[PDB]
Amino acid sequence: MKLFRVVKRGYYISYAILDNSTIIRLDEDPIKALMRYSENKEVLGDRVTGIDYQSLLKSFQINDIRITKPIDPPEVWGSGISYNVAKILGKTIYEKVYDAVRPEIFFKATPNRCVGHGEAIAVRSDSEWTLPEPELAVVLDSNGKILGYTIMDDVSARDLEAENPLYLPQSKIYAGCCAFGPVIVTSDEIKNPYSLDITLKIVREGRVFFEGSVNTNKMRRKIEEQIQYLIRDNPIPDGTILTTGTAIVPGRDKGLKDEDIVEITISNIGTLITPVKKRRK
Amino acid sequence: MKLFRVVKRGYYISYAILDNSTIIRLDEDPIKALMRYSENKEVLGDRVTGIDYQSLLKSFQINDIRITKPIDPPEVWGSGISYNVAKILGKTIYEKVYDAVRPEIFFKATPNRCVGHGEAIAVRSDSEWTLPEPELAVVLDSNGKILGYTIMDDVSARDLEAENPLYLPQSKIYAGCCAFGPVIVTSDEIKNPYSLDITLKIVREGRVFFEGSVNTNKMRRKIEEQIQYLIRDNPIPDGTILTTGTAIVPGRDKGLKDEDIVEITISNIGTLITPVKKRRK
Amino acid sequence: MKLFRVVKRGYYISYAILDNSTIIRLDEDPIKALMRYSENKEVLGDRVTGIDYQSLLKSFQINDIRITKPIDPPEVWGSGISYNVAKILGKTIYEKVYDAVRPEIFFKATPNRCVGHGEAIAVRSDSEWTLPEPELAVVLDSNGKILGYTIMDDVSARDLEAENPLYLPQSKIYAGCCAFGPVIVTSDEIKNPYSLDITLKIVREGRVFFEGSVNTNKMRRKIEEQIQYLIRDNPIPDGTILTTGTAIVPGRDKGLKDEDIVEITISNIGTLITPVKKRRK
Amino acid sequence: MKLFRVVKRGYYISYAILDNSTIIRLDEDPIKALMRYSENKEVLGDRVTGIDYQSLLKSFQINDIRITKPIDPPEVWGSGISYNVAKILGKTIYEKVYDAVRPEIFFKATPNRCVGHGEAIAVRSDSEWTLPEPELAVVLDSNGKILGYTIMDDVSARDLEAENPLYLPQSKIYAGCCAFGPVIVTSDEIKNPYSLDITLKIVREGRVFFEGSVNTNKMRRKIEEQIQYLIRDNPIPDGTILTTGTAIVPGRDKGLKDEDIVEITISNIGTLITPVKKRRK
Ligand SMILES: O=CCCC(=O)C(=O)O
Ligand SMILES: O=CCCC(=O)C(=O)O
Ligand SMILES: O=CCCC(=O)C(=O)O
Ligand SMILES: O=CCCC(=O)C(=O)O
Ligand SMILES: [Mg+2]
Ligand SMILES: [Mg+2]
Ligand SMILES: [Mg+2]
Ligand SMILES: [Mg+2]
Repeated sequence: MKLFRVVKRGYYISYAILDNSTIIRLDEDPIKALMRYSENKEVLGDRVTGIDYQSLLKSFQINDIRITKPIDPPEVWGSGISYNVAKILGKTIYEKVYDAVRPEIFFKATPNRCVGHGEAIAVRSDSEWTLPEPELAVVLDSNGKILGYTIMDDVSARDLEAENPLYLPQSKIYAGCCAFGPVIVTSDEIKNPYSLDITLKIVREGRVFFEGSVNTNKMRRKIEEQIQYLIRDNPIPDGTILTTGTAIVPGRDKGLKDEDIVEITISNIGTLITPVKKRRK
Repeated sequence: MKLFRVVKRGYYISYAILDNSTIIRLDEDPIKALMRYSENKEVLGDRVTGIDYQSLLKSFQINDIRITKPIDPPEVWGSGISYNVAKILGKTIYEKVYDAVRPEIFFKATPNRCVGHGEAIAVRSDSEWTLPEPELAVVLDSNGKILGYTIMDDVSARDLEAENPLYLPQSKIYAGCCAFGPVIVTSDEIKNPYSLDITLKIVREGRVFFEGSVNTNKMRRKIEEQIQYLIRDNPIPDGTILTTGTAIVPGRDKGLKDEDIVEITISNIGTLITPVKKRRK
Repeated sequence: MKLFRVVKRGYYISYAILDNSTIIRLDEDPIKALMRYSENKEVLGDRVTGIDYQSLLKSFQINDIRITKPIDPPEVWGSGISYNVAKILGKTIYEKVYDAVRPEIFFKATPNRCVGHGEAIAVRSDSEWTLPEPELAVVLDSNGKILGYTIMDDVSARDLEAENPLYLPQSKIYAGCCAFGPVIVTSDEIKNPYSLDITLKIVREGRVFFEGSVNTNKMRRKIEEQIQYLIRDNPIPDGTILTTGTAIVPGRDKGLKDEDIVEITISNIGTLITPVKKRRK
Repeated sequence: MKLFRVVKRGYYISYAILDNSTIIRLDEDPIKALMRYSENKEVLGDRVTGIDYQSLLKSFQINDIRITKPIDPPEVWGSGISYNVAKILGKTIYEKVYDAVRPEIFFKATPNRCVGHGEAIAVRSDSEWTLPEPELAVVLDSNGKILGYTIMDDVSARDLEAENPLYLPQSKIYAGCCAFGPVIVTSDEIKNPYSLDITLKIVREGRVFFEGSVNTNKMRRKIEEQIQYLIRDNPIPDGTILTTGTAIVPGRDKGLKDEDIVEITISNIGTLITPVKKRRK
């Protein structure tokens, strides 16, 4: 099942698409729905027609409905390094985390700092080099069970971070610092999570300013281990998103700018598209 | 005005004490109440008797009422360094932040990871050296206006941090990682914020295991500046707590242990007391 | 448009059927929906398939959905005589009301005393002669504007009434004293309200125990006048039902009994069917 | 305990006075509170000072608080005759009810048609002779257990009724047709319900236009019996008011008029005062 959500005259309506192109309008809250599905694959709702999922993907709105975040995730958390700066004993903090038993885990966002397909991501007013970070993300219940997968953009102000790692939070958490969607796919829609293509394109005035790709079979730090360290002594709410870290990193000249289009593709999920918007002083 | 809150048969009731020892039961939500006060000092409620604030402070419960967090703060954020590790060009990341224009700001907690007076703080199952960090904290509205002050304990797993700064989040954010109270005092209850005594005591089986004190006149990074960087491109909800960083740091042999009592005193606020509880595997 | 409602695992879902047999799942509350329609005929929802209105009519349930009252009407009111007992000066109270400027208006039910298609109506434990009263009913807004029409059964303990008119309330108001449905049709679905056939059948063990019919062109007291006296100094909530009085009255030997089936048909609306259930002592 | 309620800036606050003049602010909903009390006399709340019950009684408002209905009763029901018109076989319908096994019971009001101490009762635009009916009233739970007592004014358009008993509903049910308060007293505050004085005064421009009194020891139809017929096959919600019928009836020249003051006194309860307001066309 593939879950999405629209905003229609101030209210949400959630839908699920089945493999056979049939759309179900959801009865339940979508987080609640995902949970039921991971139990017995049962789905409460009515089959609808006249809902053009394919058009929504391309055009974002259609009459009085607009696509958006598939769920409001109570908490978003990130993983780091799963594929002239700070060093401990001539070893770089990043390569140290790469070896150590303990993976990097950071707080990414609250739901109101996230955005969805066809909404704008943001570049901090004071960031000189902000990069999108294309990542596989998992939707979790409170026991760290995987309720499904989605594309996330861990938008990061890389310049503020390289300046000092103690700025990582400021570099990671702010309005529009995070985008995800356009769907959440259920666990069975992905036979093997370590075998999917992730592809970033940046588009400047029609111009392909950056392109790059990589496969999840090149992920060192396994997802279960990331989940284990996330939840250790740390209770998470149902519907939490964990973003598993990126493997595609543009150069220092590829910083984002106002009006750019960021497009991210993951196999079996779809393509997340977000305009970029530079904030002001 | 000094605001506190109790839990009585599954429900909250908020009270305010006025300088003249008269207790008002609150009509409004306490965050909403704080906002009104910072506008015109008006307070909606009834004068109550038979509510023993002084006993509550000492004994935590009394009949069917128990003191707790004075508010549920939608977000808690921390400030760092306002008074053999990682270094950028032979300069330590901490001393670099100390000089730079940009202060350290980190995400501390969500409301359900916080606790109050007479409730237990926690030591991560996998932390070998967790220290309490006694700090002045401010309650904010969405424009970063100061609605009031309180004592906070930024409980931190210092060993996980010194191991690698990329572990700072894991070291800072977990169930019981944060305590505050026992009251929130309104802005006028503190004539000069840079002139107050902060005092930490740790108590092990009746034994004063650690004691230390310092005055806020020794704070380098001013509060307004911390607030400014917090809110920059980063929208905060009403009732957010910013904890302004600690100046009292026990040695490496002073790690917390199960059943310890942590007591923190700040002038004009009161004394926050929390048992400690080591988590398991 | 023709509105109905089902109960599915403890929750309601409202649907509307359009003349062309297409079913819309409702976005809004159905009372709210009716109001919008009487303004501009606009309907907020999604076209559904797999909802078998025609089967629901016949079989009441289907999988996990069951038909019921089309709305919860905040108030139900009745009209009387619009087509050896009590007399004022040798004139019978009923024939007096028939002549007078002022029509009879009585309080009929609250929503929890009403029932719908395929649910049981009730006969008071202490009633010896209870008759169903088949009537055209109107759904009203607070200004007494007609939002639509439906079939109502003003179930009445005629024996308690004929004994004394001061017992009329006891005779009219009790659990299961009132049934309506199976749809509410919008005002435009009925070109002329004074030109419709009403037909009562009572069914005892398969046996047609009573049958009778009449046309609304034989209604003396016009609906607008009934509405006018209802709302005079008497504010009604949105979604109130006014039942306009009956013209079909079985004899004294036709009292209802446990397990009877009451079936009522009105042109363009449909057929309301309710088992009967005698209460106990 | 004696329960009352005020309206303060758009919100309710309920209070209870104990015999010893101490006022408790209520924790619970007041209907819920009454129920608890009838179980074990336990009361959840805080003792308040600065709430001038005695002034509220006299002056209705005080600063930003105003007295009103003590509860919102989901349903109000009335009893009749418990102490040239319509006749069955030369016997008057009223004297027939007086003898019969079955008492009169009628639907009186919904909560939004009721008003309280110091609010205006209404006279129907089209009523020529409306009388107040001073009555003892009981607050009920769903099993018809008596949760307490209060004064009610069954305001009745006697002229519309005497014209035809089928107009009784129109005569009884309309905006402002019903007033009650100023308190609800708990069952133990009244040792013997059949031993209390009820006193009506009507006041026209300072002038005592009517006065009269009677004692409940002159009530024929006992309360339990009224309750029994009320609840028979007729489920009532918690907090229902049953008004037990009046024994004080002014003459045909004593019809109410705009600006009158109606004052009703019942022993151990208090004095209900309501201005009168004639409605228009
Ligand atoms: O700088 C630490 C964050 C690393 C990260 O976000 C990633 O690898 O995706
Ligand atoms: O390690 C960074 C946090 C510093 C801090 O919390 C403080 O100074 O209070
Ligand atoms: O007895 C009065 C009620 C009359 C009535 O309900 C009707 O005519 O439908
Ligand atoms: O006319 C019937 C109502 C009688 C009544 O309300 C009373 O006796 O109080
Ligand atoms: Mg990342
Ligand atoms: Mg700190
Ligand atoms: Mg009828
Ligand atoms: Mg009466």
